[PDB]
Amino acid sequence: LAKILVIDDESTILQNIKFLLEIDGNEVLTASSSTEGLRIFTENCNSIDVVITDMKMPKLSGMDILREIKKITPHMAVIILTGHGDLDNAILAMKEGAFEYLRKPVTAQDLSIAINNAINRKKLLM
Repeated sequence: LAKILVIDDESTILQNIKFLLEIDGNEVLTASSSTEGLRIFTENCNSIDVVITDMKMPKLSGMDILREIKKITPHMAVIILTGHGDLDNAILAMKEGAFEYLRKPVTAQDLSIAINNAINRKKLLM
């Protein structure tokens, strides 16, 4: 099954998203901090298929997280969940190599579609 890494500093949100993604048929790894996220990613950069992160995180933002992932795995699909005031950065992220950004509130359908498209892209690159 696809393996997804989800990064959010809000435990309950992280839990809700994990639940939804498991129901959607994904294996899910979670990180409650940007450093933990990049750590887990580095240790599994060859088995992770998609990374989902909130645009805003303490210390390192989704932008910083995105940039670091791209340096390690240039073709890794990174999806950013965006809220108020993140629009400008979201657009920049797309120019920075992000796969897609989803404006909150994000629906289960939005996420499942984006993940499916990310997996298809990975397969095209094999």
